[PDB]
Amino acid sequence: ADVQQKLAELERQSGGRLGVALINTADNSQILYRADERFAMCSTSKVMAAAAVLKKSESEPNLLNQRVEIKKSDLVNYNPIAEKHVNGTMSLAELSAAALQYSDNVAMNKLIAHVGGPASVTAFARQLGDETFRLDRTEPTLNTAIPGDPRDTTSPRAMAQTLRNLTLGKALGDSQRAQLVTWMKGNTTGAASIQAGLPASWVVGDKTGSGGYGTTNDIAVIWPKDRAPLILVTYFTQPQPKAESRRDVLASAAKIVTDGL
Ligand SMILES: *[B@-]1(O)O[C@@H](C#N)c2ccccc21
Ligand SMILES: [Cl-]
Ligand code: NA
Ligand code: NA
Repeated sequence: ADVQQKLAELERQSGGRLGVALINTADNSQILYRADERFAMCSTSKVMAAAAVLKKSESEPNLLNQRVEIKKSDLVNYNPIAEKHVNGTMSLAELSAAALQYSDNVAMNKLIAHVGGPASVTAFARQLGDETFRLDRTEPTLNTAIPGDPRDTTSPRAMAQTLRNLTLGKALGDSQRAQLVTWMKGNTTGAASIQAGLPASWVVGDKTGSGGYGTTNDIAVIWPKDRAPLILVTYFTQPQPKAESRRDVLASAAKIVTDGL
């Protein structure tokens, strides 16, 4: 309401297109802004790839220990962990951690490959009840974020509801859900995004995304002090192909929607 006016002003100031969905699990309420529009997920899609592997591991519990070769031919444009393991192997657990905690693009590609490709990550989403998410490309091209292009997009509403299912619901088994949350709480890449708009005492598990057109995203499960958890998706994209990242916009959106909680 007033929060709606504040998000609209933030969007206006920012010069881009802002998408927000907050779920407050205390009362099952939502704050939504462009929450049914599509946005390029960029690296926030790494959550869904890792979750698809975790789901597969429920019925193949040795899956996370399976070794995957890292070759020079696997390197792409952002390989902080994988580059250190070239000519060796990483387990699917290590690749999941690398994708979620360091945003490693080789790791993402290995997760995608294992489950069967981008369309298999999408099928996992569908099987959960998310009929909006679509993963269509591998790294690095899934981050082009061209205006009007539906590839590799979802909506804030759908991603918030799915993140809630994965982290606070029981889409995943007890061990797998705990593992996803632990991985997201150990993210090294999120302190300037949603977390920067929340009090220091609050605990956050998040995954950021960056891409073309200044696309700057974050999805988070939040444990506020002495309150039930929140789910927050903040997606942002800009009109210029070479626009700079705007993590401050995500921090501001997070501050706006959590004011009073
Ligand atoms: B994600 O959008 O893809 C990676 C690249 N390039 C990356 C690095 C750091 C944060 C988010 C992402
Ligand atoms: Cl504080
Ligand atoms: Na989604
Ligand atoms: Na964050």
